[PDB]
Amino acid sequence: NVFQPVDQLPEDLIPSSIQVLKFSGKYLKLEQDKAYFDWPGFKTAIDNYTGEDLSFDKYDQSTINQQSQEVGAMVDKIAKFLHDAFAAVVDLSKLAAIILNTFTNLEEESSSGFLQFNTNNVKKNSSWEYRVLFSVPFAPSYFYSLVTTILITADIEEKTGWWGLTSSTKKNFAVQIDALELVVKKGFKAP
Repeated sequence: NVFQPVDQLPEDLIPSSIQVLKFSGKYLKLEQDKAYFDWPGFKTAIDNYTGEDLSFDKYDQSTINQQSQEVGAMVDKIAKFLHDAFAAVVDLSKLAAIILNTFTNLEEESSSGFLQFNTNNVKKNSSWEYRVLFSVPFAPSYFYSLVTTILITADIEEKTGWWGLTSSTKKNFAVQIDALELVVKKGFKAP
């Protein structure tokens, strides 16, 4: 999948959540053998959505300049931003665990369709975009879907330099967080 699905939904809503994943996947842009989420395109599609089973709640973003810090500290900042803004959808502890485990297990998850690695030859650094979609219960025919992307950049030159990171590993890390909250109704189908 283009986004890693993370959800606590009853069976009757799973089909609709799958449609939300399908919907989001149409905005993945592949160029130069690299796949990145197309936020402008997706936001416009939501703005111009003439349906009746999908509603736009809010969209939050944060760009944090490079700071020398431990992986764990960085994950906590990401979790704080999302938890502060979407407390009804995310549990602080669990969210932090999910992000931390992803970035400390990149070697195994590298080939996943929801992660994209890249290097900047000039600056000699590198980055990973992590795409995750959280869905939780809102009638019980509604649920929240939080379309999320986390781009972490670090002063690591090669892809292999990301293997075996631990919560204590310190690097000059920068982060870009994007999260769009949707209210979806059972029966929703990707346009």
